[PDB]
Amino acid sequence: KNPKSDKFKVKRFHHIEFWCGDATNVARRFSWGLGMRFSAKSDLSTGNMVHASYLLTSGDLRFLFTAPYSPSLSAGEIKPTTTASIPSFDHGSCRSFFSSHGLGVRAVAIEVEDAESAFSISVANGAIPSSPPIVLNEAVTIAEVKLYGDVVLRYVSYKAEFLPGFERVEDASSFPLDYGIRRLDHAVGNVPELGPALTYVAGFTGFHQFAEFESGLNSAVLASNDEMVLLPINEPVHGTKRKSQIQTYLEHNEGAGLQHLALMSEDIFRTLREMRKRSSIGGFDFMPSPPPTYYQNLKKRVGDVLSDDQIKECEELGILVDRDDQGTLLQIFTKPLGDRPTIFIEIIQRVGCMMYQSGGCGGFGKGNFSELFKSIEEYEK
Amino acid sequence: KNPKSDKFKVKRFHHIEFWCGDATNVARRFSWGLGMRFSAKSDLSTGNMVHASYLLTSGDLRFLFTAPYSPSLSAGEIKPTTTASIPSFDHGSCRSFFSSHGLGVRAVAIEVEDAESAFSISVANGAIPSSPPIVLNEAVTIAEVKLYGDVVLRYVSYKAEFLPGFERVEDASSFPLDYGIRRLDHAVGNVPELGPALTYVAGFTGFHQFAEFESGLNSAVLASNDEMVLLPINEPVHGTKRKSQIQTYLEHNEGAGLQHLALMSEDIFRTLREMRKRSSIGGFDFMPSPPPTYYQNLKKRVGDVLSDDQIKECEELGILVDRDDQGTLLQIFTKPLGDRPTIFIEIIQRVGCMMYQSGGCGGFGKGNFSELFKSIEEYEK
Ligand SMILES: Cc1c(C(=O)C2=C(O)CCCC2=O)ccc(S(C)(=O)=O)c1-n1c(=O)cc(C(F)(F)F)n(C)c1=O
Ligand SMILES: Cc1c(C(=O)C2=C(O)CCCC2=O)ccc(S(C)(=O)=O)c1-n1c(=O)cc(C(F)(F)F)n(C)c1=O
Ligand SMILES: [Co+2]
Ligand SMILES: [Co+2]
Repeated sequence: KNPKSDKFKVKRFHHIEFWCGDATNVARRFSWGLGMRFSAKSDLSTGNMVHASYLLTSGDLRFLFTAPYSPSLSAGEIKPTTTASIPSFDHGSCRSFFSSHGLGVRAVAIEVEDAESAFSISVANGAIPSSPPIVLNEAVTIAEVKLYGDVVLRYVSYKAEFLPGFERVEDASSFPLDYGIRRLDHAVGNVPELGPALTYVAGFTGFHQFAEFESGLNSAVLASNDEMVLLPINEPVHGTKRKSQIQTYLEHNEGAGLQHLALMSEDIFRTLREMRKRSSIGGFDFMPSPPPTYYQNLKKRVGDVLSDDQIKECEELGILVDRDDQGTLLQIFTKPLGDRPTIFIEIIQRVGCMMYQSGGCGGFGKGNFSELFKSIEEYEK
Repeated sequence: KNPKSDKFKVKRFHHIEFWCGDATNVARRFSWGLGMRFSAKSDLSTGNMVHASYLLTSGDLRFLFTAPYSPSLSAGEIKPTTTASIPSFDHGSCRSFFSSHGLGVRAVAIEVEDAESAFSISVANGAIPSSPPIVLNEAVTIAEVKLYGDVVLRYVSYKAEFLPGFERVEDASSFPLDYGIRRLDHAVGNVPELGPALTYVAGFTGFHQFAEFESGLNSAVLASNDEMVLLPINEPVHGTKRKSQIQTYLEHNEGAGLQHLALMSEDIFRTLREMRKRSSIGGFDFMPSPPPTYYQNLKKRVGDVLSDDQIKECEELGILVDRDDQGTLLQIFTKPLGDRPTIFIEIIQRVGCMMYQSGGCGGFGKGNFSELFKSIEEYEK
């Protein structure tokens, strides 16, 4: 059931912003590892004396990497005279965030019809304000409210090119990498207590619970009206035999924060071939693959959706498969993106639910918890 | 003239340590950009609850990348019970360094016969102590004194495998990249005042001035007995028409620090081909190349050392050439390694001074200041 209860008009995920200590090195690493092109910049070369921000794109997916300069470069500025292109940026907040959490997502940004309205309605319905609406060059409005931990939900609305004050990157510096990633499918937070987190976020957005179908977690998914903005949230389950990886996250992250970003691929086999080629030469590593019993068990579960060749291709690449009542999900997870065992990436492709494809087709892979356990014990044999 | 006045026995450059906010992303970027292999690690997976440290190697060149974990992981530890593999590490120092300077070199490490003696003799001769000698697993001794800014000169001595507590990296995670870089040739600092800096460092090391032969700088080079440890230092020249890039460094770095690392290649043409292939796909960018007048002028200056083909190959790759009275230098400079216009890398190869090759053969390229200016005005035409 979908009550379509959004309290303001939400369009799509717009961008994800990482707060970094050095934006250049993270952006270059991510660009090569994920096949994303350098598309825009805001930094000293564009007159920004406050922060260095670099935008990577692949299809509609936008990853922004931002780090603070020395405050001394902008010590004469005030907010009315700022050279920052993102007016919510604050040196102290950014240094505090990165010293507390390490490299991670500061902003989950969604595009909306009217960011000022979304902010006002959100705060009127319990959202904790983080940065009030500001109109950039009379063209774009940005506003921010707290989501969980030190992660903000950022509203962006356009009157009619990323943000004013960003410059498009020269084609010499803009190599057209592309491994098939096309958009952000969902963004997942880890919190100590799931109940209060859902009440808060659903309270100020009107997002509804997306219907699903001991591994250390309880989770629920909040969704916009057309279920294209998807925000799952996890809490740890305590007292298990294997310590909850949600609790490990909370400890190493110094509390709640973004756990993983799921990136839709138009061809997950190509994406994984290209990413795995680069794992040991600057790119991303993947979690250890399931045993062959897992793929031997896939025929009985998805043999009507994937051929034997397509299943064997999943086994080569370590891809996981799950299914709901409406569609099928192919997914795989990276190892953590940085030093701490906190944030990681999921690559996904969804098959089914054609009307365009409806959001969340095939679910989020919760069935893969038990089937992985089954396969390991099976392969033990 | 070389008085061989070292106050203690110095061997070779041992490693360079970068202090990072996220060591993983910087190390992976550097590995791909420079062709260095992942060779050792000290991190959560090796029992280090304090800092993540990753070692890259190419030939004898060793780059170490270190970042702090949350202090909470090690809040129960004291120095007697520390799990840090580098006992000089301090969370607060590292966060302060990176927030002040951005990504940059914390330690210039040289191998010595006896790090405890080197420390004692250094401090007895004016060195400001930074970390006293500590013996690691009865096998290696490390000590640190201040060099300039927040950069330390690190002494390492071995009784008889990087450092105790580091583990060699699995070959799966250890791709054998190699673009030809083989060792650190010299490490260069920028200071506000050259005179006091040389007096200080030469005072506690016994290093001697290496003999040389308005562009915004004055420089001098300190050298060990066999002139294999080479430490140039620059100060700005004020009041010029073009603002000194040394002064820009000092402003963006928040004071003195390491300006560039010169990395010797056994085949600079191969190194530059391989590095330039990767500039726009995660590696390093190079400074804009000199005009063809520069290479048209190279025949008259080094036509007896390089063939026309070898000169044309320099023009393809943007390589600079200089010469002293004993040898010839091929060199090229990267753009800054990170967000700030501070640290960069030089790639060099030296030809001549065969006896082995003596240190500093061909100098440091100070002749390329005027010859570049000449070439630009010539090419203006
Ligand atoms: C994150 C995840 C999802 C997933 O996407 C998801 C949602 O999007 C919303 C619903 C809740 C949820 O879990 C699906 C399956 C698995 S799992 C175990 O079957 O592979 C995992 N999953 C883990 O739960 C833990 C780890 C660990 F390493 F951190 F422990 N990893 C690497 C995982 O991939
Ligand atoms: C650093 C350097 C050296 C060099 O290695 C060196 C020593 O090792 C010790 C002696 C003093 C010294 O200078 C040689 C030639 C040149 S230069 C202008 O001729 O190309 C440059 N040099 C600059 O001085 C300034 C910049 C700038 F971008 F920051 F301005 N760059 C990119 C440079 O490369
Ligand atoms: Co997911
Ligand atoms: Co040099």
